[PDB]
Amino acid sequence: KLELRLKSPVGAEPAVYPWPLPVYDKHHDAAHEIIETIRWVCEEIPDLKLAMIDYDTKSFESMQRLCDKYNRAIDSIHQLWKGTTQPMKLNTRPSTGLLRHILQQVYNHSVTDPEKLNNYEETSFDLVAQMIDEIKMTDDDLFVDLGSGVGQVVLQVAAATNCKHHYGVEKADIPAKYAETMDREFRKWMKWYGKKHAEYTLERGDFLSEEWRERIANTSVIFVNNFAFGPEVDHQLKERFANMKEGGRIVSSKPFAPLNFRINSRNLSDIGTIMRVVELSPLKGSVSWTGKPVSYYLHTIDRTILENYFSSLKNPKLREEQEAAR
Ligand SMILES: CC(C)(C)c1ccc(NC(=O)NCCCNC[C@H]2O[C@@H](n3cc(Br)c4c(N)ncnc43)[C@H](O)[C@@H]2O)cc1
Repeated sequence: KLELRLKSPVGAEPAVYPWPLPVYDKHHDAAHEIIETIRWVCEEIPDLKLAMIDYDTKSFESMQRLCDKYNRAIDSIHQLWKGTTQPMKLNTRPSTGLLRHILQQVYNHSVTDPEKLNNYEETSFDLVAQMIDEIKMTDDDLFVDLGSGVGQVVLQVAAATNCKHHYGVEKADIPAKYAETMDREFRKWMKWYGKKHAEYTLERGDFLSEEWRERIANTSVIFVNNFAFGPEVDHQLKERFANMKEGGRIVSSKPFAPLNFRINSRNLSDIGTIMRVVELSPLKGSVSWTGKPVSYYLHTIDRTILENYFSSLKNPKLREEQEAAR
């Protein structure tokens, strides 16, 4: 019963892999997960990087010597920390690079049968990462991913921000089931690397439900991957966003209002009367399954647009101009 073990850099239980090393899917396997874990612990601790592809992933002896050599170096770093050298700060957030590794790792150990999940169908990782940098978030914020799937986006944002809470809501059974495991695997692996995350919850639910009406209303940052949603769903979401508070934000893959919205007597009731909508800077090189470069849209709840329209109706000069155009 042959095995490979990697020690945690902060003394959690070791990662143990059987030999021969499992394959996770067409592009991922345990051997590369091991190599990349070592790579990433080395980025996490430069003394280790100091001490550390001429390796044969199909040879037990070659892979055992890699793991033994990492494990020795870890022991020696733990000794160094007992001395005068300061240990690695705990309670930090993972870098974007490490987080990407962690999420792949969590996925590798959580979604055993990809196929079961495919029948409900991560360049998104980079897009979300850009959004985390642009959309400033604080501990006043509540975050939701509407239609969260197996939960990856919620995990990523929770690892990276100070929002008071992060939620994902998913209706379908397969993805909700896998999210429970993703959650367990995520907490285990974040502990393994010694890294912190903000609070989060993954839930089974319908975000168009009556419970979610009030919850949407109290959320300050919503992400929603709506490009492929149909008009009735989008229409129903527009109605839930109408109760959001001023400064609330929605980031989506298809805008919920025209980018050039001109308020007038016929469109007074439209969601565009209460939000600024902008097309966000796209990430060079990122392209959708449609071939085009990706785009995403930021909506900010701003009721001063509506206020100014009403004020303008009181001004006979402005009222005439408006009336003459339309
Ligand atoms: C814009 C940026 C780039 C920032 C951005 C990038 C990514 C994200 N977020 C994600 O990709 N999340 C995971 C994949 C999308 N989820 C599809 C899931 O929706 C579920 N769903 C549908 C209804 Br309709 C639905 C519902 N009514 N109630 C609950 N779940 C629902 C459906 O069962 C699928 O499992 C958000 C923003």
